[PDB]
Amino acid sequence: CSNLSTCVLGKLSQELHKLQTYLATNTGSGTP
Repeated sequence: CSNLSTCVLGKLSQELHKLQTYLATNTGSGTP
């Protein structure tokens, strides 16, 4: 990672990806 800010932005991207995965999983299998 280039700096502390981009390292945090990378981690936040992975946290955002986790919530997106949760939404997709819950709609595709977690509820139906």
